[PDB]
Amino acid sequence: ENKSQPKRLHVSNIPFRFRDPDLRQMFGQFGKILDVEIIFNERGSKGFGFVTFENSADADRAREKLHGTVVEGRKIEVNNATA
Repeated sequence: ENKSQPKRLHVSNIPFRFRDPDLRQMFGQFGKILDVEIIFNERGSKGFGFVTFENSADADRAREKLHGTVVEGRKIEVNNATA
């Protein structure tokens, strides 16, 4: 792949309390973020979201470091997003 291109990660099993700044803080360490999205329904957070990096190399590092990491009692999963 072309590592300069942006890349969206799917981040799941995140604490229900998380909001935008919480993901931004956790993933921001790895590089510039273009977008952050947490998904909700009428019962509140669904406990997953998307983080989009300006480049794929940064995204790949974030995924390698954060996938499977336990945060506030939850093993989070970080995967490349799909349709």
